[PDB]
Amino acid sequence: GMFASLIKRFQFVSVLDSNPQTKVMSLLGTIDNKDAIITAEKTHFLFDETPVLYNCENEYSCINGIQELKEITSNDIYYWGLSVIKQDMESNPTAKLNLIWPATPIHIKKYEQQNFHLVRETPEMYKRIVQPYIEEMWVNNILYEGAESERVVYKDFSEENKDDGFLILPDMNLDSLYLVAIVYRTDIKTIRDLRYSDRQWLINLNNKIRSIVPGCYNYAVHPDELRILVHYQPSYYHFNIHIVNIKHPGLGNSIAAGKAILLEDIIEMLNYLGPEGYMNKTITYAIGENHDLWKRGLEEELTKQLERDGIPKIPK
Amino acid sequence: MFASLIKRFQFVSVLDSNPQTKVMSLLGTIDNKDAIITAEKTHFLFDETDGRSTPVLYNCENEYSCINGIQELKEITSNDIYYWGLSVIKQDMESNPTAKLNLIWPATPIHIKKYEQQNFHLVRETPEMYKRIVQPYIEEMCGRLKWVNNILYEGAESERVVYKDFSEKDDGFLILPDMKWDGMNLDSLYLVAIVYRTDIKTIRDLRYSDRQWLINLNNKIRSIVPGCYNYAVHPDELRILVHYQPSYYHFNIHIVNIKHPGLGNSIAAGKAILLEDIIEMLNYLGPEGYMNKTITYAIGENHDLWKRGLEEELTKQLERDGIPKIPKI
Ligand SMILES: C[n+]1cn([C@@H]2O[C@H](COP(=O)(O)OP(=O)(O)O)[C@@H](O)[C@H]2O)c2nc(N)[nH]c(=O)c21
Ligand SMILES: [Cl-]
Repeated sequence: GMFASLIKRFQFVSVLDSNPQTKVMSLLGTIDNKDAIITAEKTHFLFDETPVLYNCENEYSCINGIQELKEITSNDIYYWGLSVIKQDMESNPTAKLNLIWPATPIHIKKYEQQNFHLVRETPEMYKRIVQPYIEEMWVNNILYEGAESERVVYKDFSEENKDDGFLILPDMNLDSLYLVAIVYRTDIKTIRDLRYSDRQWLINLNNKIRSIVPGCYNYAVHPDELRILVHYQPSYYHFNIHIVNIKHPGLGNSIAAGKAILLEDIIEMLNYLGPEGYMNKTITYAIGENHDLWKRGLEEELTKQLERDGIPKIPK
Repeated sequence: MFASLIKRFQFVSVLDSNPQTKVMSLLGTIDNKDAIITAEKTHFLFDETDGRSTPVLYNCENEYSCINGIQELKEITSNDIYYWGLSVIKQDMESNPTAKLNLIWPATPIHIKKYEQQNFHLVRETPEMYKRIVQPYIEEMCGRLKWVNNILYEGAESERVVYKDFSEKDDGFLILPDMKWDGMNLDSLYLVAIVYRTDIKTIRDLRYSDRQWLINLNNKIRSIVPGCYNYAVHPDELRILVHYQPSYYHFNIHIVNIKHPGLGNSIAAGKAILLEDIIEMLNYLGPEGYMNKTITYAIGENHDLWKRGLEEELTKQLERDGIPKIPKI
């Protein structure tokens, strides 16, 4: 058919994304010299037509379709291996497969996933490389011009909170609750600007978030079921706090050590860093290759750090 | 042994199902003793394709790579520039297995509680809470570590060990594939470094005086692991971390391809802490190190520590923070 025929003509150019968490792979290519994107995703296991009430009686349900097993290794009560399972177009297909063609630049930009590098960012690196970049720098539309006011979940209005206040809105199933609190202060561009003197304010924000969010969802999510965190590097240089259901099943990098830092941890660390706060911290995090800071000095500094630590690397 | 045990598995119930990650856990029995099987679909594959050879990264020439193994396609529907369908792909034990399986047997109640679906709670654990609630539990828990000692002293998984640094003691460690890793796809590379010293049960036991030792472990790991895989992964592409609470009370360091977004909490803030961060934080805590820290983390409601005092203490913390009690109605 049409679909099969188009897939057969697909000429591979490059891999856009490979995600071992979700078992998704996206490929850039061409069909009739026009750009094309194929996305493939492994199917989930099947259950008989909570998860604790599912069943495994039917032919293709659960692990019933195993044709072949092979051990990797074992130890005491733990055994693990690999399996081949019977596939079938109607009852147990192997993967979902989508095609975008002709694909536009916007589609390609959407599906390309960048590579990351662990950097160790010292105070001096921040001052020399990062700080000047931040200064050279839609949030304001939301804060001061009413943009997306229909979507806002909570907003401070009183004169007392003109500076220390904030608003909360969703990020663009209750398990997948994901909100962002954007503060009214304009002098905090990243966690680097948090001083010891800001600690009580952060504690107050943490307490407000947990006092308010549950009531917005009729106490269907509890205050202790919110993973409240910030990012470094953040996606935008105006301080903001991510509020995520602790059970959110969707997420990978956005909640990962190396990117996300718990608000409670920010708070606790400010007891020890002295007056200038996170200005004094050496922060190890994952920086993306597409980020402007990579070529502005982080790459060069990482190679020097590896040399100092006596770590083997491939040269430039 | 493995195959034989899987074949005898009698299903009892589904413990958990995650369609995002394509992971499923099943409770059952083998010889009328409890057993847990966890299954995870494999990821897609790519080519395994001075006088040094660079690995050809993300290519699709080979038989089983990318979408070359498609035997059958079926369109669901299509519209405008979009086509949506399904595929059947050729499976093969050696070159394209369908799913990784883990088996725990005989499984203990602790294992079952761990894998059952449960609520999770962000807890704030103060030094006093550690001393009163957690520390006594650790002492009881230290049978459960039989697998660690098997690797260290009885040759278990010796064939897979990638690095071993041991003179006959307390300074050394070894590195091998973590039970999580299917051993085939480098995007999900996941290794565990197990230390030989036994006096460190968790990060709580790390003092300021342990800092240089941790720096040395970090350096060795990054100096060794990449060369084991022909630099298909670089030293700066390893997310190296520890867990609190860990499942097992023996200091273990998790080494994960940075490209792996992570199953459940294995790399998540609230569970995972970067080794570099452990190292850096020791500069600011006292001599007693993480014993002085208030540590906030995610714990499951079935964990033994929940009813042993963390639940009661979390309620009191919420009151002190002026967080409202949930109305009964
Ligand atoms: C019993 N066992 C557990 N692991 C891994 O050891 C690490 C233990 O680290 P942990 O943080 O205590 O466990 P958790 O992530 O479940 O909380 C985990 O990544 C397990 O996947 C294991 N890895 C190997 N190679 N062999 C084993 O017998 C074994
Ligand atoms: Cl068709």
